[PDB]
Amino acid sequence: MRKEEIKQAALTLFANNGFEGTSLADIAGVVGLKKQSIYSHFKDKDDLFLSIMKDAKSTEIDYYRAKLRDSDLSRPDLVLSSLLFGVKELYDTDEAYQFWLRYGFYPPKHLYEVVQADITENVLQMEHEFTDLFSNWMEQKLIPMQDVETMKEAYMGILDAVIVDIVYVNDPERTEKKITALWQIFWRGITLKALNL
Amino acid sequence: MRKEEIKQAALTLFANNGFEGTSLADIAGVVGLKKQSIYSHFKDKDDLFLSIMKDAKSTEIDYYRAKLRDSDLSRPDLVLSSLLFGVKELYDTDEAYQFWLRYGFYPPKHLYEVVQADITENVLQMEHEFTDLFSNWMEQKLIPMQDVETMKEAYMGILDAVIVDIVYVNDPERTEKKITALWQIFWRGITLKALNL
Repeated sequence: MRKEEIKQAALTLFANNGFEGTSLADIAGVVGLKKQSIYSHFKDKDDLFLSIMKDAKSTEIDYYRAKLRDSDLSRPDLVLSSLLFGVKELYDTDEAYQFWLRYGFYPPKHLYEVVQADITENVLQMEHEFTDLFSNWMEQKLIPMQDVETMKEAYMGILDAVIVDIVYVNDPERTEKKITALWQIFWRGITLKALNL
Repeated sequence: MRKEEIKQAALTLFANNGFEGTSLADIAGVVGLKKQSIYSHFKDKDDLFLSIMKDAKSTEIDYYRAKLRDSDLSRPDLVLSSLLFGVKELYDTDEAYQFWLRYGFYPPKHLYEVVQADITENVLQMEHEFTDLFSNWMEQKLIPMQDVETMKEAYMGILDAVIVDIVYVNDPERTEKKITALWQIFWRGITLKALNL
């Protein structure tokens, strides 16, 4: 559809040229239209940007949910390490996720509150998913009993460190080393064991 | 002096209003001057911005060095936790550090390379400081002998997670909780009684 062609053209231009650098005339020209036709489908440039942000929001949370629900939940070490490396692979391959992570670090100022609500909605969903999963793993005696909130806060903090690296550092070697080190120390801290035996 | 009065006024305005939001006429008006006086001391607005950035670079590395050299080095847990909580306290109380952290996440595009060089220089200095300090603590038997690069990567990663929280979350209770959780799991992972023997 034309609406989705407009969103795809805007996504590319926004992700590569920034918000202020991207005009509706630019977007319309990519799809072969005039500016007036974009208003047939979106209220203004803010609405177009926020419509793409809403799609990208779903991209992120659907990915986390697949990683935390569709994997082998008897292996917490694989589940949680796979999600850390996974966000790196999703950033490499999904243009909407790139858009999401990059604009999370610098949203248009007049849209900050709406973008913040999108991010917050996903963080709360992640917090609930981690809290329930970590509790189940402790009851199953797969990891030592310990404060669930601490484990969730530390894991989401390590996710933040990985996300900063992927967005600001263009070096897959430096990123792989950083994720591996964070994972190794985190998992030692959670399991209070140096290796499973 | 007038030059340091101009830099102080520009520091505040840049840190609170952004690069484009801040004009030389704005800066001059704060100090009771006209624009011509700013060019008596700076080549242009970029030069003024980068001069503040160079001062802020020194603010950061001097603080890290004080926390890692002037504390009780027989207590690694106090030294490293004090630096994690400390960056938060420095951001709350030092305008140059606020400027440094905020513009690190979004530098003026045409000044990206020079700002990146400032940040990179400090990161390399921190890497060397941690590598030497961590090795010394292991030789002194204050923490278990283990891979130093892993410990350095993990600690600098948790510093990154804390800095994201400090800049993007304006809730001191949430930030305190995040730092505490990251520190507790990191320290458990580093100090594992299973690492020994």
